[PDB]
Amino acid sequence: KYSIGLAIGTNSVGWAVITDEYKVPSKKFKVLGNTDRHSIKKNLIGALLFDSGETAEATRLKRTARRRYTRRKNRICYLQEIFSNEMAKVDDSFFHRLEESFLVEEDKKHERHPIFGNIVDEVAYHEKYPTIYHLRKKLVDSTDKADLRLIYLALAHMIKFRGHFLIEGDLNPDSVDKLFIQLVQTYNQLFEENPINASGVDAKAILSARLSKSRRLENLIAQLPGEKKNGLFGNLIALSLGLTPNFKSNFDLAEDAKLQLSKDTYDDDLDNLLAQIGDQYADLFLAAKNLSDAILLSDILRVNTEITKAPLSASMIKRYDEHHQDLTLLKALVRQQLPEKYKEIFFDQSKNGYAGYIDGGASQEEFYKFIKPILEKMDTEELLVKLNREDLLRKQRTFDNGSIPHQIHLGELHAILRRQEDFYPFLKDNREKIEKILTFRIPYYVGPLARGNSRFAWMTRKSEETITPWNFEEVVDKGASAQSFIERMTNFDKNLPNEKVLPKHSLLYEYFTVYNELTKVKYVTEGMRKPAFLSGEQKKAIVDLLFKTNRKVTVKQLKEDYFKKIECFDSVEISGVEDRFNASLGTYHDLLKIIKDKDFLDNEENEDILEDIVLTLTLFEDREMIEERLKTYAHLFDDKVMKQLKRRRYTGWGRLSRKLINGIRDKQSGKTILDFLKSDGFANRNFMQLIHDDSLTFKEDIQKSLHEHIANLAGSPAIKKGILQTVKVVDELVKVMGRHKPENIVIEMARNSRERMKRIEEGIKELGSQILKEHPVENTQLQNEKLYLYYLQNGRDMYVDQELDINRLSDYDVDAIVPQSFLKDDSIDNKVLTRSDKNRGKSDNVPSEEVVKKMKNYWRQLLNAKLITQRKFDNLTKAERGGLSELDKAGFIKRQLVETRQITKHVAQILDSRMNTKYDENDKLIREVKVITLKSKLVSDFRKDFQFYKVREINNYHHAHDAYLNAVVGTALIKKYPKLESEFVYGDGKATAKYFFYSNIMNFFKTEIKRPLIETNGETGEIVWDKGRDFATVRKVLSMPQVNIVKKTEVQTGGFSKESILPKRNSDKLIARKKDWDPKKYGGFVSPTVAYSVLVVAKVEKGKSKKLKSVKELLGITIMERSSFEKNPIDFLEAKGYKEVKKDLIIKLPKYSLFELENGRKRMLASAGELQKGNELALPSKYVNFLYLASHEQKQLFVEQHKHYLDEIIEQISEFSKRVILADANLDKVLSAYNKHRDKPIREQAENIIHLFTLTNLGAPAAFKYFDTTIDRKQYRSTKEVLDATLIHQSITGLYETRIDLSQ
RNA sequence: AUAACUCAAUUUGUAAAAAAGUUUUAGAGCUAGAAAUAGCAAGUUAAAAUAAGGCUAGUCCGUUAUCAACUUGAAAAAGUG
DNA sequence: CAATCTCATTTTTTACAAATTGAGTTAT
DNA sequence: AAATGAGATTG
Ligand SMILES: [K+]
Ligand SMILES: [K+]
Ligand SMILES: [K+]
Ligand SMILES: [K+]
Ligand SMILES: [K+]
Ligand SMILES: [K+]
Ligand SMILES: [K+]
Ligand SMILES: [K+]
Ligand SMILES: [K+]
Ligand SMILES: [K+]
Ligand SMILES: [K+]
Ligand SMILES: [K+]
Ligand SMILES: [K+]
Ligand SMILES: [Mg+2]
Ligand SMILES: [Mg+2]
Repeated sequence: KYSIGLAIGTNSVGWAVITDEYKVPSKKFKVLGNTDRHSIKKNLIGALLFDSGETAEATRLKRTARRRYTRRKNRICYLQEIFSNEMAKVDDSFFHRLEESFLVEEDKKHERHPIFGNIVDEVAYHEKYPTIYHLRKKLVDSTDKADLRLIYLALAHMIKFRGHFLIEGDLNPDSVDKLFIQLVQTYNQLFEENPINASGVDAKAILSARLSKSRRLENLIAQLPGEKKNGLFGNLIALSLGLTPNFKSNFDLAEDAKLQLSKDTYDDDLDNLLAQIGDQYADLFLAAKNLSDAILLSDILRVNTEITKAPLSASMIKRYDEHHQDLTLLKALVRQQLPEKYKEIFFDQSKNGYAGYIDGGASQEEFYKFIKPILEKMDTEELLVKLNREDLLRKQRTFDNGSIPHQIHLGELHAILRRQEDFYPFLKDNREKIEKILTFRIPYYVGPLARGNSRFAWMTRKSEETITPWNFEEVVDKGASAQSFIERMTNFDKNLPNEKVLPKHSLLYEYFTVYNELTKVKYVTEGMRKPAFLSGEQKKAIVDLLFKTNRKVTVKQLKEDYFKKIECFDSVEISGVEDRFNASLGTYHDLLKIIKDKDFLDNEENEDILEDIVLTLTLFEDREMIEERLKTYAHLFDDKVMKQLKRRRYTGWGRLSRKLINGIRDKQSGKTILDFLKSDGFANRNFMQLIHDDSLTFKEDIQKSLHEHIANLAGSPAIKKGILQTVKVVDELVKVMGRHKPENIVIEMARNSRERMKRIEEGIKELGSQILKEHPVENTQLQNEKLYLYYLQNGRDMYVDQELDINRLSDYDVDAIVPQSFLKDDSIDNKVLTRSDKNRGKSDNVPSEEVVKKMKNYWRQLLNAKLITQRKFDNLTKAERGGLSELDKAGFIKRQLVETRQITKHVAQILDSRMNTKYDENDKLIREVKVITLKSKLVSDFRKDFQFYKVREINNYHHAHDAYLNAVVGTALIKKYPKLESEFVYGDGKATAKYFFYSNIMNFFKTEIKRPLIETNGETGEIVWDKGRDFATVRKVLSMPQVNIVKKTEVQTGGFSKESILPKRNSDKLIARKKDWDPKKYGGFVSPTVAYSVLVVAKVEKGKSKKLKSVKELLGITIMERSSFEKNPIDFLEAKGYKEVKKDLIIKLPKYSLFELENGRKRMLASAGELQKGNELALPSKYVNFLYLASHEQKQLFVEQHKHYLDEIIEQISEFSKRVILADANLDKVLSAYNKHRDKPIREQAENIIHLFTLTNLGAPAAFKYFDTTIDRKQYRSTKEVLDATLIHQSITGLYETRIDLSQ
């Protein structure tokens, strides 16, 4: 009888029901409720609208930040608990004054001065220590016994803000000249014939200067005569500067040697480069690393370490002193030269002067930006110098302090404890505890320290003690926890679901991969009559000789080093591999480098051991735990080898277990899978073959909720929301249809700036390019496609090997690498900037061989810098493979209309498995319902071909129309070409033919291209399509004025309110930040979020007399009030002032609750206090199509013939608005503007008319520009009128309703 | 369509950390002058909170997902035109 | 009242698993 | 990232 169309989207699911002849039925549905209507007629087309499903990310960031706060608090509490007994003797209330510091004097138990509890001592303190860093320095340097409260405050300050953990081990700050002299000296021992002269260069001043790395490099090698920044020494300095140099051209290497000191891979990149150039060069590179460390410290410390043990605190004190001197000076200067402007600068808090800087909301950047012109227009020079150094007037608590390692704060903490433990015994006894408070960190592989109540926690306990930083190693089981961390995410082997998958870098796994590949190699020589498999002997030979010697095995090496040497073939042809083997024994060679014993690796009796070792290296990344894991193998290798094995670390897991590979045996053979891969006789059988082979027993040994299911698919939670919604829609429609299932179901599914600036900064830096200095950019500017490409191509044409001009981009071209006709790709992977696309070569193909020849090296540079990806590069270069084959072309064309996306396949599988539940007499599935999946293009092209057009901004009907067209087209296709079921339906020379076929597949809808009016299916002679009437039905359907558009009603969740903390002020609006913090005193939160609104019919007290007055009103229940409201709603409402609440008239009203007022006017609930537009403007099709054609030959003369349609459209919009919108000022502005601009071209007026439909669009009001006239939105900020209106509760389809007239 | 492998890009989910920001309070303002109001001196730091909070009391949990109405369920979801 | 204008926490690092897409080798 | 609910001031 019927089929179902579905259009799945992130914010929408369109749906339609169609009959044999592609009509959409209309049915009468019962209405419920207290109203006049008992029924309504509904068309079976419609669409469901919903807010986007959100990722878990924000929730995650919040949760983890929460944990950070409570653990930081616990740190302080540990400290205070160590100080408690001895502080009670010094100061009874000290810690109490601290914890009540936030309270106003009125609420304080103790005196208002936190530290010493009296004004004179407090003032004295601040006068002696204007910043906490003064106290830090003096407490690190001094020998004097110190007041215990100041000791506490300094330790607490270092523990509360402890700096980061990104550097392992400890630092003992270093005092760059000596390390530079060092670099020069080892370099000079390595090159005896050309020395470099230390010369009396100042290495400290030049390398620690505030400039960029490249400029310090250039300055440094300026002082070096005849040395070039690209020479070896220059590259070593650059390396030490954190940069990424390339040492290949120093050493005559054909392979890029590039060392970035940050990347974890360094020691291995050094290991291989060193491996080529000799190991007499290791001294040099370690030297460069030392100089890197000291140069990195020189950013923060900025002070000679001879004066103090507290270089950080000392450099903060330095910031303070120069702030003071420069401020005295600046004030003087403004007095003299610009006294008028003194006020604004040092007083007005709103101006971003020094007053806005200290007392206001102006940042360092905004302050600098404000006074730049005030400095350079005076006579001041050095203050500007400090401003470009960003050193000018610096606070000590700053955005850039995130560089500070915790090791320096630890240095100061340890110094203080050593100083004052002499005077205070408990500091000696507890010194280590305290250091460990600062030092200890929960390992990421442990996770939350939980007892049973955390859904997020995997960690296991070695003992039941409460965990502390001091007992952590003893109480927490770290090996088990670290193991669960990975194993709870890792795949089991699907063939042996109870078996863990092997490490990707496991030796056995790599033998399996190499042999699996090798087994299908075939060879022919002159004599032999056919290509033959390798035998077991030949494979073992190739493995021992090539795979166990060379890290990668090329086809050339297979030919020369095996077939020539061993088998004496001067020529051979290899059929199973291309240019080199994909599989390799990498771990074999890694271990060979480390353990230096090949007999050990080749000996079967060590297999287990080696497996275990690699498992450890894979399963743990913590070097201490790795060591403890390898102790048992301590005896087997020299302590140095254990030192190197320690550092070897791998990541990743395979697809297969060890039992599957080498464990199971075939009953007849007794051979494992790998035994067969090694020797199978004549047949050389694949893993796939072994697994599916009925003569072998491997196969039989192997053969041994909707919402969760959807949540488990891989895909954006956004699209998943629409997937679940789509299933619920189908359920409801099947119910609507009498519990009869559809004949078909046709589903179609819809398809920064900081990341960009990052890509370009890194790629450019790699490339060594100046284009950033020469042409500075800002993140937002990179939203421009042409400019982003410009910076990714390094200012160069991508095809022509010439420079491009930044001012000239408007004259340049963005070209598609593989043409858009074949591949619809809008991304930067398929796009390129060139001055003219004509220089790509032929239009029909990949860029020409000429262009590949000329540009391939440059594209290689870009690839290495990662300014282009691999995919881009391989597509760009494909012409040297023959470019696009005709078969490739046909592939693209059919991929345009046939849906390959895995997520959509999952949708079809869900629907197919819910619809088809029965099996036939052979125990095979009965498909009563065919699930068809189409790509958007089909309905798009159809729409364009037959002039059923689409303008999204008129209303939401187009989602539902799209679903209808999906059902019509999708049913027509399979009706016409039933064989294409295999492509389009879920479940189980010639290239040119395929190309023409899938390119023309849709022509059976057309009369002439010449085809008959009536199309049929040749085999059954059934009528699929009749050009005379069927199209007419399509038009009638699109025209239908009543389409069910349902905005899903949803309880709002998430944040309680906006996060900002406003200053104290008298408003009942401010929300307390803590139970007892009265916002009138303390400030608080504004703008809570309504979870849902409740209808209340009750009485409220009135006036001094408290006369009870009956009310009906709408009360927003905030997310924060929700649980309290639901626990006991009556007590909650009574605490709000409502009395004699009528409990059964309470109506829950989530966001977007729908109401109908007079004249069919509708409203949706935005909140308790605001409304959204609830009506759709159904614009007759003739106007939709006219608008489409006008805003974009015969169609032009239609437009010019129908120009009066503009006035008619304005009259539709205005009629609609006067009945429904009820914004009079804005409507008059619209009419005024439209009547202004009618001298404009008809295209322009069409486009901007299309702008006008946001006035009439459903949902939240929004602003729109007509031409240059902006129309500000009109919000509906009263809900009063709803309380007497008719509320409409709707089904998911909107076909079932219950309507409540609210009078009560 | 599936499986293993190579290379790469993307997405989702989790954990452990850092720097700021804000908010109240504390950093004795000074002279005039009744009064506001002037004149000048000043400023860089800290404590504490950072979803209200919860019981399960953990160095845990608290912003994702899921939700018409009615009858039924504690929930999923079931039953209703 | 409504018309108008304004506001909205930000950023950084480390470690890890899984799909998925898409260019390739081999198989069911 | 906007966009959209609502805070703040003005007509
Ligand atoms: K008091
Ligand atoms: K030089
Ligand atoms: K401020
Ligand atoms: K500021
Ligand atoms: K601050
Ligand atoms: K290959
Ligand atoms: K590892
Ligand atoms: K040993
Ligand atoms: K939600
Ligand atoms: K939301
Ligand atoms: K990630
Ligand atoms: K609903
Ligand atoms: K908002
Ligand atoms: Mg808290
Ligand atoms: Mg602060």
